Amino acid sequence: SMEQVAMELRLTELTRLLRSVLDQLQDKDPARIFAQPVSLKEVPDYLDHIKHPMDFATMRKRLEAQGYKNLHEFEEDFDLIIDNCMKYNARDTVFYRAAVRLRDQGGVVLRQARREVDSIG
Repeated sequence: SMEQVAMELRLTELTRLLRSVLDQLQDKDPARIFAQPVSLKEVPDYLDHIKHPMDFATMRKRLEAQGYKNLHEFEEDFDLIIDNCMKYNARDTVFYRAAVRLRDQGGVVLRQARREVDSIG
């Protein structure tokens, strides 16, 4: 139908906007601490601690399959990256501190993204 196409064009444009959001959040991680999945070869007990692992490469795969229906779903995944790290790693670690800085800096990007998503519809 024409409606399914219109719906598909909206999803494509959301994907375009979320790709730009993702790039901007990932620049706030210059150490690439959150770029890839935590390695289960190197951290073999990880899944005993963290039930829903997440990372930027995994988000990008979902994004490029148009797997985020709305900004809320995308934010859920970003928040998993931060929150998983802050549980697994102690406060005095470069990993925890990296997550705090990513959360704080990402807040600004996500604030305007929400306005843009509502505004453009």
